[PDB]
Amino acid sequence: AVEQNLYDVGPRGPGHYIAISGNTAAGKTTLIETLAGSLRAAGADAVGVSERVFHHRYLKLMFSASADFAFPIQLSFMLERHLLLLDNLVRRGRTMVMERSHLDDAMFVREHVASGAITAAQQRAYTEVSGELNARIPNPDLIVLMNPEPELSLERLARAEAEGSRPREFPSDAAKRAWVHRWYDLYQELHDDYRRRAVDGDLRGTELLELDASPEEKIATVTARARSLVV
Amino acid sequence: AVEQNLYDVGPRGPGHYIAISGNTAAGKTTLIETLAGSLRAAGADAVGVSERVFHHRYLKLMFSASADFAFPIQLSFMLERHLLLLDNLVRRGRTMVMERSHLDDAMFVREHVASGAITAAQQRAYTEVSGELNARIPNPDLIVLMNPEPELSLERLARAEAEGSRPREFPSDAAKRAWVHRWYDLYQELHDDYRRRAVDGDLRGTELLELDASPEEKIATVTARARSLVV
Ligand SMILES: Nc1ccn([C@@H]2S[C@@](O)(CO)[C@@H](O)[C@H]2O)c(=O)n1
Ligand SMILES: Nc1ccn([C@@H]2S[C@@](O)(CO)[C@@H](O)[C@H]2O)c(=O)n1
Repeated sequence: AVEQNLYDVGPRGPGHYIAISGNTAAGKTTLIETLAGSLRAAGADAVGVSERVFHHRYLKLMFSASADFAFPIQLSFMLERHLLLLDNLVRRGRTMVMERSHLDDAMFVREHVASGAITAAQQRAYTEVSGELNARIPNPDLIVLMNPEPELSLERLARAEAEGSRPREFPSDAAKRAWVHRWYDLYQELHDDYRRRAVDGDLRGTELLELDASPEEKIATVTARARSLVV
Repeated sequence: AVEQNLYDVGPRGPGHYIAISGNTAAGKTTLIETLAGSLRAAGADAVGVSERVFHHRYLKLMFSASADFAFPIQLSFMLERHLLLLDNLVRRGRTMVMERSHLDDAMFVREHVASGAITAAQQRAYTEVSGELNARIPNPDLIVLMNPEPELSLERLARAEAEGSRPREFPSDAAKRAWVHRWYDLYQELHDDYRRRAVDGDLRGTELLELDASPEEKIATVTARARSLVV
């Protein structure tokens, strides 16, 4: 994040905002970094921001001590993503390729409300702050719907945990599988919502990209649409 | 903070919570570290937490770009202090000597509301989240009222900035002096409030310590009262 100059408070409209949307529980770091690189090649000051940037040091406690930590850790995801966008995209006019946009955090609170880890009153408070924060951030310019199947997410996650490339964030194998499945199910509904909101809701000025196709064809399609934005 | 093991998510009622309250714009790091050391000497797992632990990387923008950054940076102070207390004090039962408690953050939002940097609607949202967060954190056990005069805060700050021991967080000398004076004035009112709330409000189970006396006498008085808590 220091190499990407994400946290520079020095002097400098907004830049461009590209976001993946889907249950990327094992991450899309290669895709967002390759995409940001292609935008740099075209002349943009572009950075690919993986969710790991927003992992609070207390992240594991959201899953092992959910009734206590899910609310404040969800506030953290929203707040840190907000600040990073407000500084890099809005204030400094940079081009952001995000693993997840500010529109998708509320779904993760909904999951914890349904399990009882976040109370209805906590959710109402979250929604009031989220409304004020999101009103200051532009909608993404290009949203790419990419929701992999849970079995694939879980195979990738299991290999990464076994090889030590990321910590075991969940308190049991079953809890890992359950959270990943709950997020997948919620993302199927959110993606149906996206198709409506892009046509008849608040995203009419945003390009919504859905993918057909090999992984090479998918990267090529996303890159072509993102490059339409580079000035 | 790594030496103090502040961010350990491993396995383990709450511990003890001692807080200074006042316009410590130049910091009370020596006092809180000496006090935490005295509690360690008596056998407590005690740590002194200065406000620098909660300085967001974007802190300077609260003062140079207040209309955009004061709201989310104030959310950050509240949230990070909340999480640190929820983990260290509540979950892990450690003894926390805080430069500032969770009860004092709202005053800093009030300052930005009065200047127009935070809107009334943003403040209402902040208050709703703050109420939910604070309901999960015990009141401090010992609160020490220490509000130095602004001229002293500013002399200390000027020397620290000139010697490079901390960054210049403010966009002009006048803005630094103005914020420090506004915080001092608000803290005089908050300290009047504290004297009422300790007797007839929500702090009746807390020891409120006010200081007469040399700096040596002040440290000795605070240390004696904090040591009454070490088991
Ligand atoms: N608002 C959010 C955003 C992301 N995530 C998790 S945290 C993670 O990146 C760990 O690798 C992955 O599990 C995401 O699903 C969340 O719980 N809440
Ligand atoms: N909720 C809060 C808590 C602390 N502070 C400032 S940040 C500081 O520590 C910089 O050294 C000092 O200026 C404090 O007064 C704030 O602006 N808002």
